[PDB]
Amino acid sequence: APTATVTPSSGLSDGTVVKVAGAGLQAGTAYWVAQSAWVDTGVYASNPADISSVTADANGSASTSLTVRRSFEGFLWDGTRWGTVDCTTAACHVTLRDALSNGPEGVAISF
Amino acid sequence: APTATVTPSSGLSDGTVVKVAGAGLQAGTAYWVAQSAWVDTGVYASNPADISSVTADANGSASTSLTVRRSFEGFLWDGTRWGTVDCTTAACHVTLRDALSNGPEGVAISF
Ligand SMILES: C[C@]12CC[C@H]3[C@@H](CCC4=CC(=O)CC[C@@]43C)[C@@H]1CC[C@@H]2OC(=O)CCC(=O)O
Ligand SMILES: C[C@]12CC[C@H]3[C@@H](CCC4=CC(=O)CC[C@@]43C)[C@@H]1CC[C@@H]2OC(=O)CCC(=O)O
Repeated sequence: APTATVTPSSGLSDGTVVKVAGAGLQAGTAYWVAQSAWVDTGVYASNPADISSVTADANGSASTSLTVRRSFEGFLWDGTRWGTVDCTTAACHVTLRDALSNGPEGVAISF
Repeated sequence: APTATVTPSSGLSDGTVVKVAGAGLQAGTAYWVAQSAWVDTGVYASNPADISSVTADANGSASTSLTVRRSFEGFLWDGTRWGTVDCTTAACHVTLRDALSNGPEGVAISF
């Protein structure tokens, strides 16, 4: 099943560029590569601003470049502007989800 | 029925702040606010960079600030990294959609 990795996953800051990668993905499929923080139970606030994208290769595998920040203005996956997120408090992490939300587990991160 | 308006729309450049306004929206409904180009008959390629959003007030209205750019690396609404968009040939426009794609008709812009 889908796998996901980020690097560096710890010891980061605002602007620090990391390498997100995934596996078990559906070949040719487009996977959103964004950062988030479960603002609520089951719900996320992510940063479009530095958002990114990855398409799964033949072997459901791919990769791309992200640029994480300590704090960001947050948006829900429905469009809601949740405003400013974290400053080191709650746990942001990198999301890899497609058109149907399908994706691996959220790779927790820390600042 | 739902309504949409930008200002200014014509005579634009790179980094231009526009005034998007909605109407006949569903109150409490979240509308992403993005610069996009019909890269295909139906399809759009958006700038996730300067995105905005607007929560319809009580009578289905609300507004916010958008900052346009002549050209931009684009994304399809499925996560696909489209690649660079326009330079003044194709007709980007400001889209206003909620999580179900619903929303009023994109208004024509130009640099
Ligand atoms: C694409 C998506 C809505 C748009 C989200 C995306 C996660 C990444 C993301 C981060 C943002 O901050 C902008 C919106 C966005 C790009 C979500 C992952 C799944 C979701 O879609 C749905 O819940 C509906 C799809 C379905 O019917 O399964
Ligand atoms: C949310 C959305 C995909 C994510 C899009 C959003 C338009 C605004 C937007 C701009 C970007 O550049 C990032 C993705 C994104 C936030 C689209 C509007 C409708 C679309 O699809 C759906 O969620 C509906 C799923 C379906 O209709 O099958």
